[PDB]
Amino acid sequence: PPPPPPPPGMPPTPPPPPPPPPPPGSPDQPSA
Repeated sequence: PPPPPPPPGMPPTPPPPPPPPPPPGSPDQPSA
């Protein structure tokens, strides 16, 4: 009888957020 057929085959197989903007300027010294 003829041989047996082969066995199919094998099965082939984010960036970080930016830094927050710096705080506003400083307050001026009082009057006189």
